[PDB]
Amino acid sequence: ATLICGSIAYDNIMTFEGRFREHILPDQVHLINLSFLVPTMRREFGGCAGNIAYALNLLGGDARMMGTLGAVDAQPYLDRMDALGLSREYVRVLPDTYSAQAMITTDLDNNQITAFHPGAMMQSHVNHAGEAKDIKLAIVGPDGFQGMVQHTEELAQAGVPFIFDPGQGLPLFDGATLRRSIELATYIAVNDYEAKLVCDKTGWSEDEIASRVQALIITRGEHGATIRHRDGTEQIPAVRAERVIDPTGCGDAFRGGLLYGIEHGFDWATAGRLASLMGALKIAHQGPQTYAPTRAEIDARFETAFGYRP
Amino acid sequence: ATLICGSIAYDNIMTFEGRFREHILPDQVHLINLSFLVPTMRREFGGCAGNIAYALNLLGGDARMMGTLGAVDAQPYLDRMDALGLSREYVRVLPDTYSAQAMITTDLDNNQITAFHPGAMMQSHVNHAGEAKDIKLAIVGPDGFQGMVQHTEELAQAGVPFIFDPGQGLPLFDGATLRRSIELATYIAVNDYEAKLVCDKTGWSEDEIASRVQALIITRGEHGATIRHRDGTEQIPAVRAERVIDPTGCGDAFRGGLLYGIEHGFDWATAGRLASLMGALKIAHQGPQTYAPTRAEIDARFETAFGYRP
Ligand SMILES: Nc1ncnc2c1ncn2[C@@H]1O[C@H](COP(=O)(O)O)[C@@H](O)[C@H]1O
Ligand SMILES: Nc1ncnc2c1ncn2[C@@H]1O[C@H](COP(=O)(O)O)[C@@H](O)[C@H]1O
Ligand SMILES: Nc1ncnc2c1ncn2[C@@H]1O[C@H](COP(=O)(O)O)[C@@H](O)[C@H]1O
Ligand SMILES: Nc1ncnc2c1ncn2[C@@H]1O[C@H](COP(=O)(O)O)[C@@H](O)[C@H]1O
Ligand SMILES: [Mg+2]
Ligand SMILES: [Mg+2]
Ligand SMILES: [Mg+2]
Repeated sequence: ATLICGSIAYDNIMTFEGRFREHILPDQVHLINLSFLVPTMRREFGGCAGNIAYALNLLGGDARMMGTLGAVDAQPYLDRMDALGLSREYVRVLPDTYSAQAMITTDLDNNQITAFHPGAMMQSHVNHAGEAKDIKLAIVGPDGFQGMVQHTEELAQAGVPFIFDPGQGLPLFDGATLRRSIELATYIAVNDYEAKLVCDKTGWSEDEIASRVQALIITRGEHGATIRHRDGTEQIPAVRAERVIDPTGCGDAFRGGLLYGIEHGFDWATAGRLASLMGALKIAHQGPQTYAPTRAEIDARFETAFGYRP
Repeated sequence: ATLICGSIAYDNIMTFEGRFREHILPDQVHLINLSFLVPTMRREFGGCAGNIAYALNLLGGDARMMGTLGAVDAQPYLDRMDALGLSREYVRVLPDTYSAQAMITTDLDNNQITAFHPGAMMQSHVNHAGEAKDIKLAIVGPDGFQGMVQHTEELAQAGVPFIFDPGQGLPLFDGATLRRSIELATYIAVNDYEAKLVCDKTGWSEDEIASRVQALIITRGEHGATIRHRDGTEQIPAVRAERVIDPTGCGDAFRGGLLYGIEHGFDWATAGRLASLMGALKIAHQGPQTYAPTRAEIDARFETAFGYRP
């Protein structure tokens, strides 16, 4: 039983089939102008807690989402949760407010620029992580600020180890509130851009961050991930992608892997290789939760890549 | 009379209250992550022909829109065209189709990253600029590719001087078709990022392009603009904006200025100055056509900025 704290949201995703990096011109006053053709809209199921629970559930883990929806557009997400066998124990639905929505425009480098309507996520703190029953592991992901803070406080007071993924909630934090949460965290899992943002805001070095947690994990897209102890660092490979369609959700799939790895007491290598696999399988499909491998399929792909079953 | 060829669209603009240039980290695998709070939506009147005609009309010029709207949602745009006094004679409405709609993610530097669902714009070639009566000046702006090429061809054979502003539709062109259109154009106006993209694609230098046209106009956001014209070069100052809310549509406001000036026989310095003023006026509001200065105020602001009346 793994408590999954984070946004539950509707995503509207616009993926440039290319890399923003190729189209930056520093020398101009206009740094980048792009206009790319896209077909009909399709609203996706997303949010950080949503994505992480999905990935964990794909692996055959027990995933308890803790987060907030709004009653006006809740049902299609609640029904999906029901159809998938995801518990709504800590999924709170608030009468007469809208659920979070993310307008995400991105490229194949996962440079997500999101216009975010927090909606019901502004109330995330109505859930109390401490109250959760028989939790073995948790993750605290991007969410309402008061929610993120509270979740870290209650889980550390409960001695429930958690991964802390501030991700897209970093702007809500300051030096003092980011340091506090990182002090309460068992693991920190960020992408390399977020690590630098964290380094800046905390005024801490990576060395100083790694000293305070059990593991510092930094994902770097197609270049894999780093799993840092204070006594060692595993270099995690990227599983070469069948094809690259949409990286939106890759962070969250990877954390699906991590959470499974940790709760089963995998070695750090195997934990990260499994996380990295989830990352590679997602990127081949449009949206955070459009991939749907079977666990036998995940298992087969893992043994092909690495020569053993997880 | 002035023919304005280009898109008619509804704009959904997500302006970062900031500048992307400040959040880029090149030394990282992920160049930029952002996730910024937005108010709820507001479907704006937009599209390049829609924007240009609007600006010209505010100036009391005669603006004939040539574009294609979708019958499913064309009425609101058409009714407002009515309200504003904009002729609908070449605004062709395609039965059972959607109007073009843009999702524009931007910043205060006008770094537009746009996902564009063209719909009825894909049919823009149904309009034949050769058939437009009593036109003495034209502009061919971003539109469906067949439509853009056609206008360029048909205007040149009709002997209508025109500004070619290919802007967002550059990816549709190749070296040959772009060199063809510049050859047919009397004037070119683009932003500075576009100017370098045109150079790259045509293989022509900026000196070589200016040789083939009566004027090459290069806009530079807050830096103003340049007008290269055979027998001289003007460096148009920016009119310091009241406030900088949304630059989306600034290019198109500017082109309205230019088109009014050319038709009314201003010199390049004065026409570029009214161009600069129209963009300064627009930037003080959200969206491309929100701004509604009277001719009196345009007259007042011009003199305040420049010390005379054109
Ligand atoms: N400011 C935010 N707070 C919470 N969640 C967000 C925010 N911005 C985007 N998201 C969610 O972030 C998810 C993508 O994260 P990732 O899995 O790291 O690619 C999407 O499913 C969005 O719903
Ligand atoms: N282009 C890619 N190819 C293979 N795996 C990827 C790619 N992008 C992301 N991933 C996987 O997903 C993880 C998270 O991606 P990111 O959030 O973009 O750092 C990475 O560390 C990889 O394991
Ligand atoms: N690919 C495209 N084709 C035609 N028009 C576009 C495209 N992308 C954006 N636009 C329009 O361009 C306008 C903004 O251009 P600008 O006036 O140069 O800032 C908006 O009103 C959009 O509707
Ligand atoms: N921040 C700004 N302040 C004042 N004027 C501006 C600003 N941005 C754009 N303009 C005007 O609008 C024109 C077109 O802008 P752009 O399409 O960004 O090159 C510029 O040449 C300026 O004259
Ligand atoms: Mg992430
Ligand atoms: Mg010529
Ligand atoms: Mg433009």
